[PDB]
Amino acid sequence: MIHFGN
Amino acid sequence: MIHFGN
Amino acid sequence: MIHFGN
Amino acid sequence: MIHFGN
Amino acid sequence: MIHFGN
Amino acid sequence: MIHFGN
Amino acid sequence: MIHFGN
Amino acid sequence: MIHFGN
Amino acid sequence: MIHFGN
Amino acid sequence: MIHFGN
Repeated sequence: MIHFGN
Repeated sequence: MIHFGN
Repeated sequence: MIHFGN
Repeated sequence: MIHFGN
Repeated sequence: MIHFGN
Repeated sequence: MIHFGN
Repeated sequence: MIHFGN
Repeated sequence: MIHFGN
Repeated sequence: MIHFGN
Repeated sequence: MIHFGN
């Protein structure tokens, strides 16, 4: 998983 | 998963 | 999954 | 996991 | 895990 | 750009 | 850019 | 840039 | 940049 | 930069 934000 | 935002 | 937005 | 944000 | 933020 | 392949 | 492959 | 591969 | 591979 | 590999 690459997660940017909320 | 690549997730940008909410 | 590539997800940009909400 | 790479996580930037909240 | 790489975590930047909260 | 989203690029999968070569 | 999101790039998977070569 | 998110790059997976070569 | 997030880079996995070569 | 986050770099995993060579």
